[PDB]
Amino acid sequence: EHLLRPLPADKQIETGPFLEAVSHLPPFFDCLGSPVFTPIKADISGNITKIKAVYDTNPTKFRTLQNILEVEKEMYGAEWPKVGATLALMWLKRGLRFIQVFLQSICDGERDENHPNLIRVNATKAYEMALKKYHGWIVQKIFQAALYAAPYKSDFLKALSKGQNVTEEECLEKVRLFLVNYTATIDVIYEMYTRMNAELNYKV
Ligand SMILES: CCCCCCCCCC(=O)O
Ligand SMILES: [Cl-]
Repeated sequence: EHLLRPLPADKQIETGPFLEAVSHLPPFFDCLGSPVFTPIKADISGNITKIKAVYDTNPTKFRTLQNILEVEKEMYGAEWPKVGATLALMWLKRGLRFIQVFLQSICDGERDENHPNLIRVNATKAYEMALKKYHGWIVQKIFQAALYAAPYKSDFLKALSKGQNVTEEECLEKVRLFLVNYTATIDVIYEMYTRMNAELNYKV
């Protein structure tokens, strides 16, 4: 189904299942009609790959996301957290949060009444909340190009319903369900980065 696992009480997110779940997200970018999204997809997919690579060297040692941060802090010393899977996940979480905010905004019925069949307001909001603070104007220009090329809302919701024979209402209900464990998970990852002093503010 690709619903994320429920958050456990102890909030320790298992790495493997996490990676398996988020790996289903990049394919949704393909359904969009442009190479102009390939930068945002590639980034998320690239960071997933980096984390999986570290995890696969020792799944036991890296069983949870917290384990990754703990182990790599120990391993890399003062270079940490600008290293390894910690750094990849630092960026991944921002792309995941973008998706979260974008989907939640759409589900919540946020829109520009002048352009109700566009998703520019939702993408902008998501971009400003998740990614913009971490991008210089070169990269922001790359992201605007994807904004202006965003699909129509109706076409976007069609792309998500490629399951199928589903109204836009029903589609949105499925998205709201996905958002529950997804949001919780991303929030927990953010909370972890802050707690572990793993968050960096440098721009790319
Ligand atoms: C019900 C699961 C829906 C998952 C949708 C992921 C959408 C990616 C967002 C985007 O392409 O800009
Ligand atoms: Cl419109």
